[PDB]
Amino acid sequence: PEMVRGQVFDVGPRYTNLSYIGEGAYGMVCSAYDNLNKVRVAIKKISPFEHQTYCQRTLREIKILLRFRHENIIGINDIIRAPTIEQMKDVYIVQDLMETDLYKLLKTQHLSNDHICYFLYQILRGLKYIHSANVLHRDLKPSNLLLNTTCDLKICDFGLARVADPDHDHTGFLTEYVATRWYRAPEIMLNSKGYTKSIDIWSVGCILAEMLSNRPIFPGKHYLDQLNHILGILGSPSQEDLNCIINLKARNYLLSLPHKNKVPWNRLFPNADSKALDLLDKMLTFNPHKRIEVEQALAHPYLEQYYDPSDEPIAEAPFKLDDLPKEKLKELIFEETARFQP
Ligand SMILES: [N-]=[N+]=NC[C@H]1O[C@@H](n2c(SCCCC(=O)O)nc3c(N)ncnc32)[C@H](O)[C@@H]1O
Repeated sequence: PEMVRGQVFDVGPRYTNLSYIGEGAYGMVCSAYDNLNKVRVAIKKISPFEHQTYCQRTLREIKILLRFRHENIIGINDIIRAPTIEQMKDVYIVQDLMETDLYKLLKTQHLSNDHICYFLYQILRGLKYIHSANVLHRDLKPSNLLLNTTCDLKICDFGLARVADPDHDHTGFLTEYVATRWYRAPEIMLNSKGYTKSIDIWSVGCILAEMLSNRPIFPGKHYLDQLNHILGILGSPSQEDLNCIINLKARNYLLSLPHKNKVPWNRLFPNADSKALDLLDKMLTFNPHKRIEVEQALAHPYLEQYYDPSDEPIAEAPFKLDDLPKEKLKELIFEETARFQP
Protein backbone atom coordinates (compact mmCIF):
# COMPACT_ATOMS: atom_id res chain seq x y z
CA PRO A 1 0.00 0.00 0.00
CA GLU A 2 1.26 3.48 -0.90
CA MET A 3 2.18 5.74 2.03
CA VAL A 4 2.13 9.54 2.33
CA ARG A 5 4.07 11.54 4.94
CA GLY A 6 4.48 8.42 7.06
CA GLN A 7 0.87 7.23 7.07
CA VAL A 8 -1.06 4.51 5.25
CA PHE A 9 -3.04 5.82 2.27
CA ASP A 10 -4.47 2.56 0.98
CA VAL A 11 -6.23 3.37 -2.30
CA GLY A 12 -4.71 1.25 -5.07
CA PRO A 13 -4.50 0.03 -7.73
CA ARG A 14 -7.08 2.34 -9.33
CA TYR A 15 -5.55 5.45 -7.73
CA THR A 16 -1.79 6.06 -8.03
CA ASN A 17 0.82 8.84 -8.02
CA LEU A 18 -0.33 10.36 -4.73
CA SER A 19 0.55 13.89 -3.56
CA TYR A 20 -0.12 15.42 -0.15
CA ILE A 21 -2.54 18.38 -0.19
CA GLY A 22 -3.17 19.03 3.49
CA GLU A 23 -4.78 18.05 6.76
CA GLY A 24 -8.54 18.67 6.77
CA ALA A 25 -11.34 18.27 9.27
CA TYR A 26 -11.38 14.47 8.84
CA GLY A 27 -7.74 13.60 8.17
CA MET A 28 -5.18 13.66 5.40
CA VAL A 29 -6.19 14.89 1.93
CA CYS A 30 -4.18 13.90 -1.17
CA SER A 31 -4.46 14.15 -4.91
CA ALA A 32 -4.13 11.00 -6.97
CA TYR A 33 -4.28 9.77 -10.55
CA ASP A 34 -7.51 7.91 -11.40
CA ASN A 35 -6.32 5.25 -13.85
CA LEU A 36 -9.89 4.51 -15.00
CA ASN A 37 -11.15 8.03 -15.77
CA LYS A 38 -7.60 9.20 -16.64
CA VAL A 39 -7.77 12.35 -14.52
CA ARG A 40 -6.40 13.43 -11.16
CA VAL A 41 -8.83 13.39 -8.22
CA ALA A 42 -8.96 14.32 -4.55
CA ILE A 43 -8.97 11.56 -1.91
CA LYS A 44 -9.84 12.12 1.76
CA LYS A 45 -8.82 9.61 4.44
CA ILE A 46 -11.24 9.20 7.36
CA SER A 47 -10.53 7.14 10.53
CA PRO A 48 -13.64 7.56 12.71
CA PHE A 49 -14.44 4.18 14.19
CA GLU A 50 -12.97 4.62 17.68
CA HIS A 51 -15.40 7.42 18.60
CA GLN A 52 -19.16 7.71 18.44
CA THR A 53 -19.11 11.42 17.54
CA TYR A 54 -16.66 10.85 14.68
CA CYS A 55 -18.86 8.07 13.35
CA GLN A 56 -21.90 10.36 13.52
CA ARG A 57 -20.27 13.10 11.48
CA THR A 58 -18.88 10.63 8.93
CA LEU A 59 -22.27 8.98 8.43
CA ARG A 60 -23.94 12.40 7.97
CA GLU A 61 -21.36 13.49 5.40
CA ILE A 62 -21.64 10.27 3.38
CA LYS A 63 -25.42 9.90 3.59
CA ILE A 64 -26.16 13.49 2.55
CA LEU A 65 -23.56 13.73 -0.24
CA LEU A 66 -24.72 10.43 -1.77
CA ARG A 67 -28.33 11.59 -1.92
CA PHE A 68 -27.64 15.09 -3.27
CA ARG A 69 -26.86 15.68 -6.94
CA HIS A 70 -26.20 19.34 -7.79
CA GLU A 71 -23.61 21.31 -9.80
CA ASN A 72 -22.76 23.52 -6.79
CA ILE A 73 -22.39 20.69 -4.23
CA ILE A 74 -19.32 18.45 -4.19
CA GLY A 75 -20.14 14.92 -5.25
CA ILE A 76 -18.74 11.63 -4.04
CA ASN A 77 -17.24 9.80 -7.05
CA ASP A 78 -16.10 6.66 -5.20
CA ILE A 79 -15.59 5.33 -1.69
CA ILE A 80 -12.73 2.94 -0.86
CA ARG A 81 -12.84 0.60 2.15
CA ALA A 82 -12.11 -3.00 3.15
CA PRO A 83 -14.52 -5.74 1.96
CA THR A 84 -15.66 -6.65 5.50
CA ILE A 85 -16.62 -4.72 8.61
CA GLU A 86 -13.94 -6.55 10.62
CA GLN A 87 -11.19 -5.39 8.25
CA MET A 88 -12.57 -1.84 7.80
CA LYS A 89 -10.39 0.63 9.72
CA ASP A 90 -10.36 3.58 7.33
CA VAL A 91 -12.67 4.99 4.66
CA TYR A 92 -11.45 6.99 1.67
CA ILE A 93 -13.80 9.41 -0.09
CA VAL A 94 -12.89 10.26 -3.72
CA GLN A 95 -14.04 13.64 -5.11
CA ASP A 96 -13.39 15.87 -8.10
CA LEU A 97 -10.04 17.62 -7.69
CA MET A 98 -10.61 21.29 -6.90
CA GLU A 99 -7.77 23.81 -7.44
CA THR A 100 -8.45 25.85 -4.29
CA ASP A 101 -11.07 26.95 -1.76
CA LEU A 102 -12.40 30.39 -0.92
CA TYR A 103 -10.36 30.58 2.32
CA LYS A 104 -7.07 30.09 0.47
CA LEU A 105 -8.15 32.35 -2.37
CA LEU A 106 -9.01 35.24 -0.04
CA LYS A 107 -5.61 35.02 1.70
CA THR A 108 -3.89 36.44 -1.40
CA GLN A 109 -6.35 37.44 -4.17
CA HIS A 110 -8.61 40.47 -4.58
CA LEU A 111 -11.93 39.48 -6.16
CA SER A 112 -13.47 41.51 -9.00
CA ASN A 113 -17.11 42.51 -8.53
CA ASP A 114 -17.88 40.04 -11.33
CA HIS A 115 -16.24 37.21 -9.37
CA ILE A 116 -18.04 38.20 -6.14
CA CYS A 117 -21.37 38.17 -7.99
CA TYR A 118 -20.64 34.81 -9.64
CA PHE A 119 -19.41 33.18 -6.39
CA LEU A 120 -22.42 34.46 -4.44
CA TYR A 121 -24.84 33.24 -7.11
CA GLN A 122 -23.30 29.75 -7.02
CA ILE A 123 -23.36 29.59 -3.18
CA LEU A 124 -27.06 30.55 -3.11
CA ARG A 125 -27.92 28.19 -5.98
CA GLY A 126 -26.39 25.30 -4.06
CA LEU A 127 -27.99 26.45 -0.81
CA LYS A 128 -31.44 26.58 -2.47
CA TYR A 129 -31.12 22.88 -3.23
CA ILE A 130 -29.85 22.04 0.27
CA HIS A 131 -32.71 23.95 1.94
CA SER A 132 -35.26 22.46 -0.48
CA ALA A 133 -34.20 19.05 0.92
CA ASN A 134 -35.11 20.31 4.43
CA VAL A 135 -31.41 20.24 5.32
CA LEU A 136 -29.33 22.89 7.13
CA HIS A 137 -25.60 22.95 6.34
CA ARG A 138 -24.75 24.69 9.67
CA ASP A 139 -21.05 25.27 8.93
CA LEU A 140 -20.84 27.51 5.84
CA LYS A 141 -17.52 29.39 5.69
CA PRO A 142 -14.85 30.10 3.04
CA SER A 143 -12.93 26.86 3.63
CA ASN A 144 -16.09 24.82 2.86
CA LEU A 145 -16.44 26.43 -0.61
CA LEU A 146 -14.25 24.61 -3.15
CA LEU A 147 -13.25 26.18 -6.49
CA ASN A 148 -11.79 24.60 -9.62
CA THR A 149 -9.54 26.31 -12.17
CA THR A 150 -12.54 27.80 -14.04
CA CYS A 151 -14.10 29.12 -10.75
CA ASP A 152 -16.90 26.55 -10.57
CA LEU A 153 -17.90 26.61 -6.88
CA LYS A 154 -18.97 23.55 -4.86
CA ILE A 155 -20.20 23.48 -1.25
CA CYS A 156 -18.54 20.74 0.84
CA ASP A 157 -18.54 19.15 4.32
CA PHE A 158 -22.01 18.17 5.55
CA GLY A 159 -20.70 16.48 8.71
CA LEU A 160 -22.39 19.13 10.89
CA ALA A 161 -25.67 19.26 8.91
CA ARG A 162 -29.14 18.66 10.41
CA VAL A 163 -32.73 18.29 9.27
CA ALA A 164 -34.53 21.60 9.83
CA ASP A 165 -36.74 21.72 12.96
CA PRO A 166 -38.07 25.27 13.41
CA ASP A 167 -40.69 24.23 15.97
CA HIS A 168 -37.96 23.11 18.40
CA ASP A 169 -35.43 25.92 17.83
CA HIS A 170 -35.82 27.92 21.06
CA THR A 171 -33.36 27.53 23.94
CA GLY A 172 -31.68 29.57 26.67
CA PHE A 173 -28.95 32.19 26.81
CA LEU A 174 -25.26 31.43 26.12
CA THR A 175 -25.63 27.68 25.63
CA GLU A 176 -25.45 26.92 21.90
CA TYR A 177 -22.39 26.10 19.79
CA VAL A 178 -23.35 25.81 16.15
CA ALA A 179 -21.16 26.84 13.24
CA THR A 180 -17.63 28.15 13.29
CA ARG A 181 -17.49 31.28 15.47
CA TRP A 182 -16.97 34.05 12.88
CA TYR A 183 -19.92 32.79 10.76
CA ARG A 184 -22.31 32.21 13.69
CA ALA A 185 -25.62 34.12 13.72
CA PRO A 186 -26.38 36.35 16.75
CA GLU A 187 -29.36 34.28 17.86
CA ILE A 188 -27.10 31.22 18.48
CA MET A 189 -25.71 33.08 21.52
CA LEU A 190 -29.16 34.39 22.56
CA ASN A 191 -31.95 31.80 22.19
CA SER A 192 -31.50 29.48 19.14
CA LYS A 193 -30.35 25.87 18.65
CA GLY A 194 -29.59 26.57 14.96
CA TYR A 195 -32.46 24.43 13.66
CA THR A 196 -33.82 26.97 11.13
CA LYS A 197 -32.71 27.86 7.60
CA SER A 198 -31.94 31.46 8.63
CA ILE A 199 -28.70 30.23 10.32
CA ASP A 200 -27.22 29.44 6.89
CA ILE A 201 -28.23 32.77 5.36
CA TRP A 202 -26.35 34.61 8.13
CA SER A 203 -23.19 32.64 7.30
CA VAL A 204 -23.55 33.48 3.58
CA GLY A 205 -23.83 37.15 4.52
CA CYS A 206 -20.58 36.88 6.50
CA ILE A 207 -18.95 35.25 3.43
CA LEU A 208 -20.20 38.04 1.15
CA ALA A 209 -18.72 40.71 3.46
CA GLU A 210 -15.43 38.80 3.50
CA MET A 211 -15.38 38.65 -0.33
CA LEU A 212 -15.77 42.44 -0.43
CA SER A 213 -12.68 43.21 1.68
CA ASN A 214 -10.59 40.01 2.20
CA ARG A 215 -11.08 40.25 6.01
CA PRO A 216 -13.71 38.58 8.21
CA ILE A 217 -16.44 41.06 9.09
CA PHE A 218 -17.06 39.75 12.66
CA PRO A 219 -13.70 38.39 13.98
CA GLY A 220 -14.65 37.48 17.54
CA LYS A 221 -11.64 36.40 19.56
CA HIS A 222 -13.59 33.77 21.53
CA TYR A 223 -17.19 32.56 21.89
CA LEU A 224 -18.36 35.42 24.08
CA ASP A 225 -16.71 38.14 21.96
CA GLN A 226 -18.67 37.21 18.81
CA LEU A 227 -21.86 39.08 19.77
CA ASN A 228 -19.76 42.21 20.59
CA HIS A 229 -18.52 42.34 16.99
CA ILE A 230 -21.96 41.74 15.47
CA LEU A 231 -23.62 44.48 17.52
CA GLY A 232 -20.66 46.82 16.99
CA ILE A 233 -21.61 47.00 13.31
CA LEU A 234 -25.38 46.39 13.26
CA GLY A 235 -25.96 48.68 16.26
CA SER A 236 -28.50 48.14 19.01
CA PRO A 237 -31.56 45.98 18.14
CA SER A 238 -34.91 47.74 17.84
CA GLN A 239 -37.68 47.40 20.41
CA GLU A 240 -39.63 45.29 17.90
CA ASP A 241 -36.70 42.90 17.48
CA LEU A 242 -36.18 42.62 21.25
CA ASN A 243 -39.89 41.94 21.73
CA CYS A 244 -39.37 38.85 19.53
CA ILE A 245 -36.95 37.42 22.14
CA ILE A 246 -39.13 36.10 24.96
CA ASN A 247 -36.26 34.62 27.00
CA LEU A 248 -35.59 37.11 29.83
CA LYS A 249 -31.88 36.37 30.29
CA ALA A 250 -31.17 36.99 26.59
CA ARG A 251 -33.42 40.05 26.34
CA ASN A 252 -32.09 41.65 29.54
CA TYR A 253 -28.50 41.12 28.43
CA LEU A 254 -29.24 43.16 25.30
CA LEU A 255 -31.12 45.77 27.33
CA SER A 256 -28.12 46.15 29.67
CA LEU A 257 -25.83 47.36 26.85
CA PRO A 258 -25.23 51.03 26.03
CA HIS A 259 -26.73 52.26 22.79
CA LYS A 260 -24.63 51.48 19.69
CA ASN A 261 -25.23 53.10 16.28
CA LYS A 262 -25.27 51.18 13.03
CA VAL A 263 -22.10 51.46 10.95
CA PRO A 264 -23.25 52.05 7.33
CA TRP A 265 -22.16 49.34 4.94
CA ASN A 266 -20.89 51.86 2.39
CA ARG A 267 -18.50 53.30 4.96
CA LEU A 268 -17.10 49.82 5.66
CA PHE A 269 -17.03 48.96 1.93
CA PRO A 270 -16.58 52.19 -0.07
CA ASN A 271 -15.73 50.41 -3.35
CA ALA A 272 -18.57 47.87 -3.20
CA ASP A 273 -21.46 47.68 -5.64
CA SER A 274 -24.49 49.35 -4.01
CA LYS A 275 -26.75 46.41 -4.98
CA ALA A 276 -24.31 44.01 -3.29
CA LEU A 277 -24.54 46.09 -0.09
CA ASP A 278 -28.35 46.10 -0.19
CA LEU A 279 -28.32 42.29 -0.38
CA LEU A 280 -25.61 42.10 2.30
CA ASP A 281 -27.83 44.13 4.64
CA LYS A 282 -30.77 41.76 4.07
CA MET A 283 -28.68 38.66 4.83
CA LEU A 284 -27.05 40.23 7.92
CA THR A 285 -30.37 41.20 9.47
CA PHE A 286 -30.47 40.76 13.28
CA ASN A 287 -34.01 39.34 13.57
CA PRO A 288 -33.94 35.85 11.97
CA HIS A 289 -37.62 36.07 11.00
CA LYS A 290 -36.93 39.27 8.98
CA ARG A 291 -33.76 37.84 7.41
CA ILE A 292 -33.95 37.21 3.66
CA GLU A 293 -34.54 33.59 2.53
CA VAL A 294 -32.46 31.82 -0.12
CA GLU A 295 -35.02 32.11 -2.97
CA GLN A 296 -35.46 35.85 -2.27
CA ALA A 297 -31.68 36.32 -2.30
CA LEU A 298 -31.42 34.64 -5.73
CA ALA A 299 -34.06 37.11 -7.02
CA HIS A 300 -32.27 40.19 -5.68
CA PRO A 301 -31.20 42.80 -8.31
CA TYR A 302 -27.48 42.22 -7.56
CA LEU A 303 -27.80 38.74 -9.12
CA GLU A 304 -30.00 39.71 -12.10
CA GLN A 305 -27.43 38.64 -14.71
CA TYR A 306 -27.60 35.04 -13.43
CA TYR A 307 -31.07 34.57 -11.91
CA ASP A 308 -33.11 31.87 -13.64
CA PRO A 309 -35.45 29.86 -11.36
CA SER A 310 -35.96 27.11 -13.97
CA ASP A 311 -32.18 26.54 -13.86
CA GLU A 312 -32.04 26.58 -10.03
CA PRO A 313 -33.15 23.03 -9.22
CA ILE A 314 -34.57 21.61 -5.99
CA ALA A 315 -34.25 18.18 -4.41
CA GLU A 316 -36.45 15.30 -5.54
CA ALA A 317 -36.75 13.82 -2.06
CA PRO A 318 -36.24 15.94 1.05
CA PHE A 319 -35.04 14.36 4.27
CA LYS A 320 -38.11 13.84 6.45
CA LEU A 321 -27.91 9.14 15.33
CA ASP A 322 -27.47 10.67 18.77
CA ASP A 323 -27.95 7.51 20.81
CA LEU A 324 -26.50 4.85 18.45
CA PRO A 325 -23.30 3.15 19.66
CA LYS A 326 -20.24 3.43 17.46
CA GLU A 327 -20.68 -0.25 16.53
CA LYS A 328 -24.09 0.41 14.95
CA LEU A 329 -22.76 3.52 13.23
CA LYS A 330 -19.88 1.51 11.75
CA GLU A 331 -22.39 -0.99 10.39
CA LEU A 332 -24.40 1.89 8.90
CA ILE A 333 -21.28 3.39 7.27
CA PHE A 334 -20.44 -0.05 5.88
CA GLU A 335 -23.93 -0.37 4.36
CA GLU A 336 -23.96 3.23 3.02
CA THR A 337 -20.69 2.59 1.17
CA ALA A 338 -21.54 -0.85 -0.28
CA ARG A 339 -22.59 0.48 -3.72
CA PHE A 340 -18.94 1.22 -4.59
CA GLN A 341 -17.73 -2.35 -4.11
CA PRO A 342 -17.27 -4.37 -7.33
N1 LIG B 1 -7.01 22.88 5.84
N2 LIG B 1 -6.85 21.71 5.30
N3 LIG B 1 -6.63 20.53 4.80
C1 LIG B 1 -7.35 19.99 3.64
C2 LIG B 1 -6.80 20.69 2.43
O1 LIG B 1 -7.77 19.78 1.67
C3 LIG B 1 -8.17 20.47 0.50
N4 LIG B 1 -9.35 19.80 -0.18
C4 LIG B 1 -10.49 19.34 0.38
S1 LIG B 1 -10.94 19.42 2.12
C5 LIG B 1 -12.36 20.56 2.05
C6 LIG B 1 -13.00 21.02 3.38
C7 LIG B 1 -13.54 19.94 4.35
C8 LIG B 1 -12.46 19.01 4.99
O2 LIG B 1 -11.61 19.56 5.73
O3 LIG B 1 -12.55 17.77 4.83
N5 LIG B 1 -11.29 18.81 -0.54
C9 LIG B 1 -10.65 18.94 -1.72
C10 LIG B 1 -10.96 18.59 -3.04
N6 LIG B 1 -12.11 17.98 -3.37
N7 LIG B 1 -10.07 18.87 -4.01
C11 LIG B 1 -8.91 19.45 -3.74
N8 LIG B 1 -8.59 19.79 -2.50
C12 LIG B 1 -9.43 19.55 -1.48
C13 LIG B 1 -8.54 21.79 1.17
O4 LIG B 1 -8.68 22.77 0.11
C14 LIG B 1 -7.16 22.05 1.75
O5 LIG B 1 -6.20 22.46 0.79
